[PDB]
Amino acid sequence: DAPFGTLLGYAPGGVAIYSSDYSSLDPQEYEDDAVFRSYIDDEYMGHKWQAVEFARRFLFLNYGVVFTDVGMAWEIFSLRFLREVVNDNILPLQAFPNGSPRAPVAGALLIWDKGGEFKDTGHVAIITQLHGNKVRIAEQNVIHSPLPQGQQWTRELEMVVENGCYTLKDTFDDTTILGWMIQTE
Ligand SMILES: NCCCCNCCCNC(=O)CNC(=O)[C@H](CS)NC(=O)CCC(N)C(=O)O
Repeated sequence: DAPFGTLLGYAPGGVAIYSSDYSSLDPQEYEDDAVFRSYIDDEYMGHKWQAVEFARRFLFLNYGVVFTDVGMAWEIFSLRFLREVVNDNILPLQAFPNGSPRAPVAGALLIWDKGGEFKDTGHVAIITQLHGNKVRIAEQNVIHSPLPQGQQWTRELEMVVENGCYTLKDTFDDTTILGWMIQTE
């Protein structure tokens, strides 16, 4: 909806979300040129303006941590540590599959496996708010249109809480949510 790089709004903590609609520019030039590389004070955030770039920038700006570089977003679910940028300390990161008895929390990484709408890249978003039966998430490269005034999330997902288990339902019908990740030993 909005041209590539357009500010669409902000996620909690004042983290910018940009349109990543690269349907008007050279694809090869898109993956090779350094102008598509996002940084914050020499710290590499990711590729403009993919889902991984946003997730890493959000953690960096709000928690002072980052997860390692990955080729595909679904690979984040296999990571087991976060790195504290200020001193390079390593912190444990745990993965909780969808339907887990461990409830997600605000600020948690939500990972999608490759499949359906997220073909072979999968996806990653940040869970921003938890409610009775829904969670609000913030993400890049899904919504490319400006967000409503005061709205600091991109999508709302239904959350089913049954028999002590938490299951998130995506807005898409052909996708697969791997689960969420929280900083813990
Ligand atoms: N025409 C159909 C378009 C379908 C678009 N679906 C977008 C789904 C949103 N998910 C993503 O953006 C996840 N993208 C990715 O996983 C891409 C693969 S190039 N990987 C990265 O951005 C990571 C690059 C990296 N090395 C890093 O560490 O930051």
